[PDB]
Amino acid sequence: AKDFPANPIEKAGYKLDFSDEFNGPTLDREKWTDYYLPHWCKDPESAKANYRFENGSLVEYITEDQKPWCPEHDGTVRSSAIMSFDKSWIHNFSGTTDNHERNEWRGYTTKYGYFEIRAKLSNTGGGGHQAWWMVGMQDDTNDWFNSKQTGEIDILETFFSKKDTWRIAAYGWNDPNFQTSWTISEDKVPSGDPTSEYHIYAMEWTPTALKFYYDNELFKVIYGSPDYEMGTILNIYTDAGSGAHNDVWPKEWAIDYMRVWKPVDGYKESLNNYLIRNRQTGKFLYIEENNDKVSYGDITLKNEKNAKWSKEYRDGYTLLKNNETGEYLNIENQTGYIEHGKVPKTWWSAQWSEVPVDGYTRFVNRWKPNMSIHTESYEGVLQYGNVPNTYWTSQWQLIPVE
Ligand SMILES: [Ca+2]
Repeated sequence: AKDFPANPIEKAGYKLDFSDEFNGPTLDREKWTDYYLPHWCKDPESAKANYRFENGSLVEYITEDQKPWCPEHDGTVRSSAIMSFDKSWIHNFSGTTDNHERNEWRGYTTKYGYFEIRAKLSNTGGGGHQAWWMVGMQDDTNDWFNSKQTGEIDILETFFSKKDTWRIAAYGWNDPNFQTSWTISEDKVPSGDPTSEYHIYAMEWTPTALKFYYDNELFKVIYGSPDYEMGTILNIYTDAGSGAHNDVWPKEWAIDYMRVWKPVDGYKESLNNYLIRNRQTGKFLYIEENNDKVSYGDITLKNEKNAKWSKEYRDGYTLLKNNETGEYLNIENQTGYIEHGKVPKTWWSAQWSEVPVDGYTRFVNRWKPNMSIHTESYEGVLQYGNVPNTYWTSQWQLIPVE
């Protein structure tokens, strides 16, 4: 009774583009191959997955006597994987020149959409992890070293030893235009027990961003996204960077389904304006003439124009711009209050991390990463300070408006 209920197959405003309901008892070979990156391995039979279907789920598993998947490149790492493609040169994590030629096959490769699995994670504990991830298909050159279409998104990479987390990561590899340094988090999930229950994990990948959802609620945002087709890998590991195996076998997890939907009206390629409302007070942010602070209050016809905001992005951080004044919110002079001015976009004091919480948004400064935007003194003006994530005076709603 503690599983999160499966979502419906039909999603309002979307069309289903791909699904595997994983009922078994055989893997659908029109969608998946059961070898892990076999082009890296002189003998690809080592890279074959072990798996079964149980209770409507794919159960990938590693046995105690399973051999390493590709000892000449990855040492004694063990993994059982399926992939939605089979293609030369893909995901050269070792930077080897030793590719083994494959006849290109694409079970499912796509650019953009709403991607979702429902899964119950390994309960073995000890070293190891499971992963749902996507890699660029390198369609530009069909090699590695000259490709710039090599992005990696680890939608789920949760470690067996960290039972209350959801690990999410991304890196562009050879791509100069996506996530050129690793970003990795493993925040605690807001509810539930991922290793004893089914939960829903999803990513919406648009031209603008990657947005990650846990049981249908926003959990993480990465601004910036790959702009080419990507393939999917679902796998489980032990004896890898996530740690040496403990003595509980097999290492296994269960995936109920994978679904991908496409928006009926497509995605925006990039003009949005926002009102910004405080969770605790219900008041809106605006800039008053001849006031060096940022005000909050009820929406009125008098302040409406001054209550509209734009977002801009730099280094993956958010800048907040008042539409009427053209000024950025910043903390350069460290006064305890949010300032507004036409300051350089390169100032870290004007750049903010967006942190989803409980259906709302916190803004955390880049220059001073302990400082969030809040109104905990309720002084009629906007503050920054170190206050807990659970304080509603630090939680904000960005509301799109004309
Ligand atoms: Ca199923």
